[PDB]
Amino acid sequence: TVVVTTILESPYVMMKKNHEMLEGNERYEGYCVDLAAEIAKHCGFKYKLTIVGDGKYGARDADTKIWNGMVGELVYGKADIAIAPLTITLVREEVIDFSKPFMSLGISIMIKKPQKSKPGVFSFLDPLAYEIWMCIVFAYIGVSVVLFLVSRFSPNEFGIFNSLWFSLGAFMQQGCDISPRSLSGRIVGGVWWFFTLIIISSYTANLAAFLTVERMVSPIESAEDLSKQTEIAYGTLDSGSTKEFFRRSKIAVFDKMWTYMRSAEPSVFVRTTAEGVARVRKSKGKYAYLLESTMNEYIEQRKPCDTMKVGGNLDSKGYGIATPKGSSLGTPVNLAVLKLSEQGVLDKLKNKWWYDKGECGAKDSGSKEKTSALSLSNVAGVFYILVGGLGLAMLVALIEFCYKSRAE
Amino acid sequence: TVVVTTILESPYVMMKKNHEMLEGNERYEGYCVDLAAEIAKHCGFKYKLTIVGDGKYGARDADTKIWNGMVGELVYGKADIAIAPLTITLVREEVIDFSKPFMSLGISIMIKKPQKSKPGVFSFLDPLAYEIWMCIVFAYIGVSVVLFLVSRFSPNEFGIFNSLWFSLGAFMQQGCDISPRSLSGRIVGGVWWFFTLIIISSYTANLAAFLTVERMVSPIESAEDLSKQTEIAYGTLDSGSTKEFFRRSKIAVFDKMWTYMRSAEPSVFVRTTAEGVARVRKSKGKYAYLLESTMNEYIEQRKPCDTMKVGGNLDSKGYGIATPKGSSLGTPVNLAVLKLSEQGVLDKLKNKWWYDKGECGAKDSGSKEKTSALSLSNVAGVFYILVGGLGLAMLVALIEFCYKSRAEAACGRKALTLLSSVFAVCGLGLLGIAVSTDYWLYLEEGIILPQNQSTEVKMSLHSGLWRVCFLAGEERGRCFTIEYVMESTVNVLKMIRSATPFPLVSLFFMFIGFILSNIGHITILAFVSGIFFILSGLSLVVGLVLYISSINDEMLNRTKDAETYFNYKYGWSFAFAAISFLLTESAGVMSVYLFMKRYTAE
Amino acid sequence: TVVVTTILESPYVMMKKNHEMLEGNERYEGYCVDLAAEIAKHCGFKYKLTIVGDGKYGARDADTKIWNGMVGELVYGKADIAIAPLTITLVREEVIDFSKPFMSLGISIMIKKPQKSKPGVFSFLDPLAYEIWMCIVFAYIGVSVVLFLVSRFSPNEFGIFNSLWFSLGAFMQQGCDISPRSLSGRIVGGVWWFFTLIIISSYTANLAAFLTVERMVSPIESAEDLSKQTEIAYGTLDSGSTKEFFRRSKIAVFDKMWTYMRSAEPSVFVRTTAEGVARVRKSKGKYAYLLESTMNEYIEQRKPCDTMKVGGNLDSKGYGIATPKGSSLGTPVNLAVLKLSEQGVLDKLKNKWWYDKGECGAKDSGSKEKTSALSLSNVAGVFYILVGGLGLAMLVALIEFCYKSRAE
Amino acid sequence: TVVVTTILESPYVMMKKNHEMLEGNERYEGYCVDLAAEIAKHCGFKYKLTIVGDGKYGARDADTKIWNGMVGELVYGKADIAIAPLTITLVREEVIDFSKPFMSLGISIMIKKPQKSKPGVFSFLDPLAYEIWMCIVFAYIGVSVVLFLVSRFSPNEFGIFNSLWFSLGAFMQQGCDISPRSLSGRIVGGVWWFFTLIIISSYTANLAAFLTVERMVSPIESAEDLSKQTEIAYGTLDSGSTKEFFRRSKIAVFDKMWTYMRSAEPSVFVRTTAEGVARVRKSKGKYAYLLESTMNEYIEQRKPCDTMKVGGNLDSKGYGIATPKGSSLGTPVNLAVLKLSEQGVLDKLKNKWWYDKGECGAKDSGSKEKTSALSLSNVAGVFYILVGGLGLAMLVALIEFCYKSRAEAACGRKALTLLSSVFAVCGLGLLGIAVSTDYWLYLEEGIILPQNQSTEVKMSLHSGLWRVCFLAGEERGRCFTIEYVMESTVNVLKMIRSATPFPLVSLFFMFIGFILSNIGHITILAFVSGIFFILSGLSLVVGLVLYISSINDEMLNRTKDAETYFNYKYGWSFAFAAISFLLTESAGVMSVYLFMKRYTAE
Ligand SMILES: N[C@@H](CCC(=O)O)C(=O)O
Ligand SMILES: N[C@@H](CCC(=O)O)C(=O)O
Repeated sequence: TVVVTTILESPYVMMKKNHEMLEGNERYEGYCVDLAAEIAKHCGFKYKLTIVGDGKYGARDADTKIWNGMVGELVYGKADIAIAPLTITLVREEVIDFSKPFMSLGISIMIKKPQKSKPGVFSFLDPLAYEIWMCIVFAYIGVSVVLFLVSRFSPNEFGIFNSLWFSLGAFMQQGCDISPRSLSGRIVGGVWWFFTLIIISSYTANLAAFLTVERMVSPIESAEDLSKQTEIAYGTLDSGSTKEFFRRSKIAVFDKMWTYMRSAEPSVFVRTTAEGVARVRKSKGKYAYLLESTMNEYIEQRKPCDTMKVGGNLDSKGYGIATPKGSSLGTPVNLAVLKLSEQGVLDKLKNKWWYDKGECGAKDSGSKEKTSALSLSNVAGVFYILVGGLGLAMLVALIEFCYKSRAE
Repeated sequence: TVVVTTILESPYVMMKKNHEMLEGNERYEGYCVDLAAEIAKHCGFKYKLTIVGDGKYGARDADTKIWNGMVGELVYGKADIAIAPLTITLVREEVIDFSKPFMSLGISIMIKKPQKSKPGVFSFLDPLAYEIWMCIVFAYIGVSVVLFLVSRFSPNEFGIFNSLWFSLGAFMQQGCDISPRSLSGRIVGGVWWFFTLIIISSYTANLAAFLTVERMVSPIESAEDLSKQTEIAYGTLDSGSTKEFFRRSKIAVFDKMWTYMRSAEPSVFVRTTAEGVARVRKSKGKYAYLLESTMNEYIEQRKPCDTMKVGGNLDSKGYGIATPKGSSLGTPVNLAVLKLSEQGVLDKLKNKWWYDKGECGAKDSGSKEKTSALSLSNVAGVFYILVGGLGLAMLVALIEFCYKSRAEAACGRKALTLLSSVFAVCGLGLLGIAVSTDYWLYLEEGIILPQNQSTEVKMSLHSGLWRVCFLAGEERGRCFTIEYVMESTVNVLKMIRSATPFPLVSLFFMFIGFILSNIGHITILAFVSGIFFILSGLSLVVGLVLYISSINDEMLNRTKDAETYFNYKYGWSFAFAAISFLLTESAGVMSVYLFMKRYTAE
Repeated sequence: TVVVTTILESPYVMMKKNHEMLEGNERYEGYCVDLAAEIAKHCGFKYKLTIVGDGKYGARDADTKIWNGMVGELVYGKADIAIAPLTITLVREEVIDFSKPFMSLGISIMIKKPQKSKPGVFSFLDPLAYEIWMCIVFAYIGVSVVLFLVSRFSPNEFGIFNSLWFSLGAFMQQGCDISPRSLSGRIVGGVWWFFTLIIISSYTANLAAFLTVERMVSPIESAEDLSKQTEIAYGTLDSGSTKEFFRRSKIAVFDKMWTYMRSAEPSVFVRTTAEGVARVRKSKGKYAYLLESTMNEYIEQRKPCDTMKVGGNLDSKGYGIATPKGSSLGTPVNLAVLKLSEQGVLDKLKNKWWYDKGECGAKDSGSKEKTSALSLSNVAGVFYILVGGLGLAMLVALIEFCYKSRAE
Repeated sequence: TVVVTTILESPYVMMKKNHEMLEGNERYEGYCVDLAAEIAKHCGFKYKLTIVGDGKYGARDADTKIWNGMVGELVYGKADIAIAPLTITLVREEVIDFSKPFMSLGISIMIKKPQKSKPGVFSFLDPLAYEIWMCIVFAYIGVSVVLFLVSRFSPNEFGIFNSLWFSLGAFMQQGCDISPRSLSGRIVGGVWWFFTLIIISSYTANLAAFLTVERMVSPIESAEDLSKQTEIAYGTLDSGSTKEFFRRSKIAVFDKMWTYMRSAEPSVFVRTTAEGVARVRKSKGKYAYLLESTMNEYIEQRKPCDTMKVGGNLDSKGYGIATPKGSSLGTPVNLAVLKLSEQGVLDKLKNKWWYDKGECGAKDSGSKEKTSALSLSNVAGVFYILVGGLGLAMLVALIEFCYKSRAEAACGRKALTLLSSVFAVCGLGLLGIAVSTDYWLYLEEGIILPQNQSTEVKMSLHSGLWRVCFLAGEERGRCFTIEYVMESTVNVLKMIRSATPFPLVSLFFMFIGFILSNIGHITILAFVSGIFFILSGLSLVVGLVLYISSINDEMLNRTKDAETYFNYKYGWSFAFAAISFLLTESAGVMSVYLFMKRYTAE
């Protein structure tokens, strides 16, 4: 009777393992398969699912005007009914009819879900801000300055070269041989002692908080951070909606997109959705793939779990049944679309099929971690400051010999 | 002239600075106001603006269901063309006509922006209690006093200035100058070391306890977190489409929302958006609100800058020009909707009203590098104590320079002999005052009232250890002894009785020690009396620790109910005990000053 | 037509506020009210809900044989049908008939849900076991013993009285004036230094773990811990099942119960279920109340939240509709009971009514806490060891003077 | 004779030590075996025992549904009276007859008992990495070497034995003896203090990180926790009533269980209880099991003592004597069920078989005082290093006593002059060996196989910095240079190139320093050559830190997949570099020994 045109994409149309073994009509399973079983039943018709041989979404060719992938089977009459995840757009509706939307979707960003980021060489000073480290320095100066001035007007081992050394080890938790032996002096060392005792305890407590609780970094989100960050390479699928909708960029943010989307190398587009899944997993911070929302949702729910949806829908779009213009069975479908939507067969099977394939959620966030031993990379910059301090130490040893030899 | 109805909504429909000066259609301003002209210019007509008499979009009840809002205005022929931020839904679709959606939108959560709140200028001392910080100082005094008494015995560099200084560096773990070379001095030096070992580690662990719990605070955003959390109230605008959206939903997390917003109390359904704006502002993040993204974006662009969006857009509806079933001119509108979209005149204006209000100054752009590193305001008071310690040391450096020069250019003895004995009098006097009062402490039990409403004290009283005289408990003036009963305060008053003897032990020794100081004026008389001043003060500290910690026992032992607030405080007789403590600790050393002075005379 | 006998107990039969204002038949609401509306509908009959005037579960009187509370209305014929939360037992079934059970329940223990327990005076040494504190002591001894023996055979400020003082401050993180000046000596101080540096860091890390993560204590559970602990006072309701089922104690654990249950003071029983709710909330560790399971479940789900179910069912029991022996409508109910159970109206309304009244669960466990400042009670015993060390210090000062004065 | 069928189940039906010697009904033993006699004595009959040919209780399929198990045995008249732990349910009720339940029971969870597992004898050093502990020692050496070179210059108590000792106490924060009184000595003393300040605090915070996460581990027990957690697999006995219970359930947490156990792979449904006992024992708590309480209690009373019950009983069924529809003698059974319950003969036996097996020794009674305080086995190795440090110090105390006495009763110089120069040879030799090899490290990438199955190494290789010679990567013997490519290991090999110059800087200085040591044998020749030994060793440590940390970079940079296991290791040329490091650091000081010796000669 009727000819079904569609394409195999998860979770819509999915081949199982044993399609060579047993076919029946169960070569393909999914939400879109059973929704086609609903819409054929409510119309009464019986289907022949024929996925297109070229295997593309498709559009009419630029300057050649030939409908490519599923639009070729739908316009040129070799297929009639189309239960397919295809975008309703203007030039889509211009040549052939569509039904009501399956669901409310839009363009979503797919990034790699990051692992533990690499700390820098100076990541040891992470619990304290630059201002606090700087305020310690001027405090370290001013205390020994005061101790120099306190020891000036009272009868003397406390030179300006000496009082630096006392206040340093007091900050470094080390005891010193010479102690103040004056009331005004011992006030200054005491408040300096009570200073550092807070600070060392403060640095220890914040550092445990970084180790125990971990916060995850999302460098790019909400599509404005995409517009500023131009080290990420955007990706979409061509021969379809995301190509032309950004080719029809009119918002100033989308203009900054499409100028950069044309000026990119080499992945201005890709040609397979599963490739754009694989390419982001190989990209690792350099590249991103914009696509349909519920696809990015679903691939996140299939568990390699290294993916993430950020931001939100950049458009409002809907999946409707494509029918040729002046369809034999369009208005039969149009009523039977309303028969699905009136009680939510569109809702209820989508309730089932979206949670069906397993979940990637708060299951692995809770108790799939152990804190590790500290890497050398955590504490590496301490050694470079150490050996760099060792390198500077030998240099002062040489220039000591020069000014000592000028006692001639 | 065609009738155009609108609702007052920013930036769609605005007022005017010439609010009553100005005339006609020009009297208002806004995005759709220009879009009304865009239909008017493209089709070539004049329009007559009106306002909805209700002030709501559309309501439909289990009723004759005549629509309360802009729908029934347009239904009953009162309106001709409706130009509004109106949601295109199926229930509206069957009764009126929409054009193509000229705007894309979603359900959005608006909350109070979690702001940088006030830190403490003394936030560093928060992991310990101020009771403990007071007891540390009291421990710091007496140990130095005991060590001096141990060291400077009758037949050694450990002066009282040294013993203060040695105990300080031992507490600060910064080493020391010298060590005690006598067994009892090594006894007191050891027990001070085990003291300071715990307390420093006690402070460090609780400081990490503040920080780790703070990072384990997770800002709820995903709307499933909002669904599971009854601490945050969430409500919607009534008579809209958001209210209708959660009504007929088949998402299980939406169903619990609509169930919870059904059974809520008080009514979370708010008549106008501006009050739903306001109820978020009043609750300080206790209450949350659900609305469309575009309004939630625009209020974010305004400059109180205290409202932000969390989570993602729940669905994708649209705003469309509304016409009744049978409008002839709504089809050239459907021409004009497509053409101005293809011309981008929509996007010309939908840019225009939105990027214009950068009057918030992009507070989100410069305040989302949030790291859990400390700020200076976390540790500000430590620098204050530092430089405040410096200026005192500068002041001592000045007054040393004067006083040393004047002395170099017997008279001290009989004055300090008079000073030391009168120090015992004020110590004996302040303990005599403190015991007799019924004002050693404070106690207050009441219930709080939730919504911006003053607290109600159920029962209140001042008390001492002997007698209890109520203040607002039945407004009853019974100076009522504890042996006569009168429910958790009853158990408080019984535990006060356990702290009885150590103040009474204290009073006996000082009266002996003071009267033996006068007989010393009439030697060993002065010598042992200083020990009675110290043995009193040891019973003071044990008396204070029993007093304070047993209150802290029954503090937590109160059944914690959220409405039952609590306050307590110590009284002036508590402060009278501490002042009387220091003088006996000081003048007891001054006996050892005078005894070693008089042993030189002997 | 029919006379309904029952009693008002939450969540079964519950008066609202405005029962004086509006009655209709909605004076009483609950699961048991609507289940009575189900069983009257499936039978066809129409009800008159009459809660008994005495207001008791009841039984026949010991040595007097008069049915007391609801058994009086059911046996003596003034009431016919009984949709009531009443236990099916032998002597219950002996005189009048019952239906199939509403649900599978049993005897459950109701304890107070404890708050933060009071720490002891010696709770500061909680992160380290008694063995570890003891092993430090013998380590503290043996190191100074070795240092005494090391300093013996090598040329001497290290007496046995001295080497205790060095190794102590090294354990107490304090620097000492005299250091070892021999290779075999400096090995011992070095490994002693590396000893304590682990230990102080170990004590700090465990103490933060006690403060950050809190574990809740359940002193009594699983009904064997009830059988050993005899500081808790058990409570049940008399004139009913829990009285006689423990009066029919045959298990050796229940014998230890019922010997103690008879030998108790004063609450051998109480007479109101809500009193047993209130009495445990006033008991605070001294007393417990055994009762029906789904009651203890429900009162836990009503939120004062200071209650807890521990252990499990100590019996298997069921709620059946009481009917007089040779009932007019028993077999009509018996089929209509099966009409409820065949599709789970018994299940589905119990699904609704049990989650209906609000929840007390993981909602307050997660984020309704802040760690407080340390109390003085946390650190009190440090002061008593301190002042007790101060008390012992003065005593050695006196006995020093005695042996000094014997230089005569 | 009446036919009595049973299933083999402890302690209901047991085998015999006279397994083939013994005859008839006596051939087995058990609880119901005695209860079979209790019916037999009370009614007055003989019985004929049989065993079910299937080995299961009862199965009912979408089928002709003839019951596979003890039901269809009793259905088809093969059995007369069934005495078994059989569940009384409605589906069984309509087809056969039950008496009153003689036992009360519930669904129970049996898991592997979470046991006291093995701690580490070196568990203390776990918050840091052994890479770091090696680098701390290497830092501890060279800083002492640098400080000595700084101190003992050409024109002071800081000997090399002191500089080792001063650096130790500074690292242990236990104070020091004296301080450097020269600016470059204060420079090196300061930077060592800032070194040890971080590392100690770094160790303490990560030690708390192990402990807090361990307490945040919550043992899942409530069966809702089990329902949400896919890490623990949970399955039931098939052809029973537990399988039928979750099938027709209207509790939403039960529905997810039955859904999850539907869609599971492999089959969690287990034919016999003893294999369901065993699959828990094999998985080591990865797999869980659902059964009745009474069996779960009895296996707990047995003595492997590794099985415990968590949570509560989900329902309340009963065990009842099963008779077909139409059994005449099942009604005197219903007499005998009531009478022996009223006589407590049931409770006589139901006590008897249960309290008898106290052969576990009540392990639950003495092992549930679990507190998060440390054990000795947590910190055992620290006592080992302590006493192991003592016995070495005792050994030095002996060999000091001999060597000092013999010396007291020029010859040292020319020997140590020979020792010092040959120390440079072995240092130059071991660096010459280490660079040329392709064995500096180890690398291995493979996938693991889940169920007790050996790991599969996908690709493996040994390598150096210059060349890479594979081992099991295609089993290919290419000593393949890194400039020729060949996916994460590719990025490993590129980062190895960044660590190139500092070993090459190292080799140049030692060859200069050694050949200048020989020309010193042919002064300042020996003096500056020691600095070239030290400046080499500084480039060693920077060379090692670049080498180690960049591996740790690409260690974590591997995409963590649960099947992809990983191992890496360093090679002997890595250990050859460390041995060559110490000799040049030692003999460089020995140049300063010999120079100050020869400056005395000069
Ligand atoms: N645009 C919405 C506003 C009210 C709502 O969000 O429910 C409407 O007209 O229905
Ligand atoms: N007593 C149970 C054992 C099997 C099960 O627990 O499902 C029965 O016979 O059905």
